[PDB]
Amino acid sequence: MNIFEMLRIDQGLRLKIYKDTEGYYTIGIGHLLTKSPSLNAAKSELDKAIGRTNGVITKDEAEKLFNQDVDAAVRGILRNAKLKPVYDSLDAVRRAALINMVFQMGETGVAGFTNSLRMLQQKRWDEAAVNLAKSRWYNQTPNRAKRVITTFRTGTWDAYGMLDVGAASAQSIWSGYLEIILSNGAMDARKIRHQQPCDCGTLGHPSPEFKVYSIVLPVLFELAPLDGDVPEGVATEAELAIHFPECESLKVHPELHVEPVTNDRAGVKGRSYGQHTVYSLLRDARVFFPMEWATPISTVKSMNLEDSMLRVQLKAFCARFDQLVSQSQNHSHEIKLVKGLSRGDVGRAIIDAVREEQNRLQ
Amino acid sequence: MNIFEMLRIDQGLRLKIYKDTEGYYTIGIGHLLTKSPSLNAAKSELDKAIGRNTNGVITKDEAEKLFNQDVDAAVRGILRNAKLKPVYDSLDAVRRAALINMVFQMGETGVAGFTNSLRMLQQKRWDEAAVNLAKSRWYNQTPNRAKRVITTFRTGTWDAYGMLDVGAASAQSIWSGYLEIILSNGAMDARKIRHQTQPCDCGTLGHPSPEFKNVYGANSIVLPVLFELAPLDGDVPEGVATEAELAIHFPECESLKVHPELHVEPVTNDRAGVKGRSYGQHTVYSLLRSDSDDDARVFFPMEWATPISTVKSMNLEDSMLRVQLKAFCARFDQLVSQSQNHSHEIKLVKGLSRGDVGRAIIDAVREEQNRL
Ligand SMILES: Nc1nc(=O)c2ncn([C@@H]3O[C@@H]4COP(=O)(O)O[C@H]5[C@@H](O)[C@H](n6cnc7c(N)ncnc76)O[C@@H]5COP(=O)(O)O[C@@H]3[C@@H]4O)c2[nH]1
Repeated sequence: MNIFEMLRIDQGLRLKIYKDTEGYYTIGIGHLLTKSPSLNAAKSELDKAIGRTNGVITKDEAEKLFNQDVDAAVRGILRNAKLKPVYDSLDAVRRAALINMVFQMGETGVAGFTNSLRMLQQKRWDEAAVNLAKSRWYNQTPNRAKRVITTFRTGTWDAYGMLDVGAASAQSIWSGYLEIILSNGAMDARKIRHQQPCDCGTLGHPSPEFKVYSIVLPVLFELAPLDGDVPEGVATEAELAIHFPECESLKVHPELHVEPVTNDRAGVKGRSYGQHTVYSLLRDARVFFPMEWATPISTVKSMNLEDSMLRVQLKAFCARFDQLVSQSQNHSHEIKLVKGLSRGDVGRAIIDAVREEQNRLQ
Repeated sequence: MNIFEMLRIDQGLRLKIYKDTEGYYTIGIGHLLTKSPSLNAAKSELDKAIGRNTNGVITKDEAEKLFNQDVDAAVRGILRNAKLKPVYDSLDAVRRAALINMVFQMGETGVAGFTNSLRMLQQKRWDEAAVNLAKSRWYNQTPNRAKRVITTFRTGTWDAYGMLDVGAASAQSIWSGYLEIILSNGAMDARKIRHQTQPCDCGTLGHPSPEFKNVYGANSIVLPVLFELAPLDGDVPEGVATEAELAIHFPECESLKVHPELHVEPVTNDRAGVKGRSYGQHTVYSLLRSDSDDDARVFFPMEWATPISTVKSMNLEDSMLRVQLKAFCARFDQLVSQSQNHSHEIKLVKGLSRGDVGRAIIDAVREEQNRL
């Protein structure tokens, strides 16, 4: 990964205007806008900052805004006599770890770590990591401090997972659900149903009678917002924009669904698995596909984890989910995980995801 | 907890006679019966220990009676040992169990080898001793058990034997993702009983209709409680039990019967972009009603807690799975108990093994009859 992923995990990312801890309007990864109590005043600074917003900005814009902050923070480091020698000595990864401290505490704050910085400069990682864990910075935010400290000691991104909650949930959804339905048959073999009776065909080849409504995609889209912002329930067309931001032509078809897979498990006869609602996008001909949200994400959110820990586990969830997908045999391109930093980012990620699945078939 | 749960996690517990690493017949928590290769000799030796006709199958309270007999004998040998008596006497109750844990694993002569580590414990240098113990071969050979025993020495608490544990995530999984969803429709007693091939005015769990009592008995009673079975070793049966296979699924659950034709109505809900996902259609089980010694029965809905089966598929080390599943029951009971309107609608049946669950089910169902 990179320094951007590091701070999104440790600090978080917001693509809507929010009030920070002291109440001042901020965007992206902790980018201060104004000390004015006028929501419009901050928006005016935001509009000129990107040159476009209505208070909402995109992912690659927030990463463009982040790099502007990164260079300015590095600029101040070179202007600070206590932080210049250590930065010059550090390697690429450990430079990001020091930059994280400046983003959290300010250049004046990081300069206070006189003893800890000298141990880093003399490449005494174990010695420095023990001293950093004794500070007030560690006591205030130990989850973030542990990962930044672990980054200094080892120089790797390893802190950012066999017994992780996120990887266990990715293991939970694959073995306890997706593997069951995939064992039944192929995705193109899965029958399409109307809530009417229709011989509506299958996902791979929709029947000519179905073509009332065009192509249908035999791909299960599993949506994973990396901030855990999953909408509850299923959206009606009125609420569709609330559930799925920035999906231009998206529509929801409650009356159509993919047939569920019946299983016997844990003392339950005919447990229903993998019943999907069919959604469409503009291809006025449209593209129908079955998609659903990654349901462990909603449950892990209910555990009330610390915000950075929730982002850490969801990051492990997607990392292992893709790995299990890569090792999948005889089920090539049937499961696609749509990853987004926020719920809105998923909406834009859905559009390209469906386009790339069309191109492989067409 | 206590020393019994500590060793039950670290070593495991068996209620059937088994051969240990060296081939000797054993019961409970590493309790040697005989060095004879004759299974009958071991069964007779077990009978003399318990004062019963066991045939090799033992209960929890019997295995804990045998465990404390090993504990006292192990403490006695320690007090007879000049290298271990000063350190044992200085330690507190919890840290004493940790020292007893090492004796159970490697023997008094083995534990006596830790000359440097034991002296740090005697003069209360916890952090220093925990670092020195982690340098031994005992740590490299058995790292999961050594880590928990070392943490017990360092902190003097049972915290190592079960905040974001894998077991608690699965316990949150079943509560937030299933049980809470089903209960959001209404109370458990309001849930209707359904027949497979017919329409039956069968009533609800809280109020069984007169037609239901016509088919299954005029003294039949139905409990509006969902019994969630939790085997603490992860032994969950595959699939659903048939009438013939009932004994395999539920060992030593006396008079148990299964009614495939009866089921609790499923709850349809909207989740994760799914319209009307079907939830909680349960199989109805019955037991003979000890209330009135008759043929009248007690009907209840029962199923296994399937995250236990899911957690097993992650291929954890035996002791690590026991730690996580114990955390699962701790978080599952905590979530159920703290509910403000669903406290006695869900009852979690905990057992040390699958056989232990079979006897635990009866106690659970009898306990619900008296409450209602
Ligand atoms: N999109 C989707 N469609 C499904 O049909 C489905 N079924 C399961 N899952 C998810 O895969 C994983 C399988 O784990 P498990 O079954 O052990 O725990 C489940 C199980 O203990 C219980 N549960 C939920 N739904 C059912 C059900 N229909 N039958 C029996 N038990 C259920 O509650 C737990 C959490 O369910 P979800 O939190 O919604 O997510 C599960 C889970 O993350 C599904 N995901």
